[PDB]
Amino acid sequence: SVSKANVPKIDVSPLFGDDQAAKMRVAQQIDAASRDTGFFYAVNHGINVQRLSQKTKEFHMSITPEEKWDLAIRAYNKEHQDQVRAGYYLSIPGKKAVESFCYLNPNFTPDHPRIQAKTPTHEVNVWPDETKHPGFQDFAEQYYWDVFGLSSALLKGYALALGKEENFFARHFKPDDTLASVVLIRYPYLDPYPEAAIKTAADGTKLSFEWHEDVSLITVLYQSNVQNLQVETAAGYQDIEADDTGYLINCGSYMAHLTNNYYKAPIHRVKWVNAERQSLPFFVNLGYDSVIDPFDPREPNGKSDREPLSYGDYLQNGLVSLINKNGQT
Ligand SMILES: CS[C@H](O)[C@@H](OC(=O)[C@H](C[SH]=O)NC(=O)CCC[C@H](N)C(=O)O)C(=O)O
Ligand SMILES: [Fe+2]
Repeated sequence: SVSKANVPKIDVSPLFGDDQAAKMRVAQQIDAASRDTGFFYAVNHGINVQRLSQKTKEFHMSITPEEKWDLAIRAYNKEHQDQVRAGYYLSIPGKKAVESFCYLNPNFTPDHPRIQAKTPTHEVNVWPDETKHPGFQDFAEQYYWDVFGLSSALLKGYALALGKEENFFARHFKPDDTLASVVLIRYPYLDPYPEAAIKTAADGTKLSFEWHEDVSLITVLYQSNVQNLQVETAAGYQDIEADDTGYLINCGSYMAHLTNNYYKAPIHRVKWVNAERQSLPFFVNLGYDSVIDPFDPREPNGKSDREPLSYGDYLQNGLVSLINKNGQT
């Protein structure tokens, strides 16, 4: 068998308030989890995840092939050269099971200075027709802001955990400019399940998505109640229990860079499961020009031999690299 990873449940509600000592006690738990397997569940987060899941299902099960082409990113539709990030990521029956819809900051409108400048990694979201998907765009944009709020609270906990003031990350995480994304991923039930859409790990485990570190500062993930994630530890890959009431939190490789690997970006992978399920990550990305000077909380003077990296540079290069490593999703 495979052993269960230690993934503690942390009540993050104090991070929304003004009880400083309580917030430090949360920060301690985040530091412990970040130093151990790298994962925890955030509980008492305030978001209505059941409704998220229901609205997302209604979308995934009603969108049609026609709409998917019309919304498709460039990798699927050459007419959409501006859609590198945002839009529909199609399945390929018989070959590729997963499909998804990605959207960015709702404030990236046509008049946004970064959109006007055509700055990489900034795009205007694309949406289905309102009459075919009533309420969906409004729901989804509101979700963005709900999960942005949660992520800002979590960032105050990570900051305190690392010995910094609580706005150390959050001051770079701002509504007008964040590069954060929501991805609404559908993993289908298929009978028969084509083997070409199943990858095999070196240990024999059947996978839907291969080992990786996340391209994020942190990742704030809702998933259905179907076990599938595994984390590499010193003792090997361990299963992450599902919990469709909490958000699964981990660091991405920007956090690893900024902390000199004190908070590692944990390596993880997605087991193949023949189950209709959802995976709804929010990738907590900063602004394009955000730079945090790297540091090391294990060294007395806090100094690091890493060089500063702008978030936009990080992001543009990370997203390409992960496509090259593990394939276009
Ligand atoms: C449990 S790994 C993850 O949440 C999810 O996989 C992803 O979303 C992958 C790796 S991080 O998980 N991420 C990407 O493919 C990056 C999408 C980025 C997006 N297209 C953007 O432009 O921001 C899954 O397959 O269940
Ligand atoms: Fe991931």
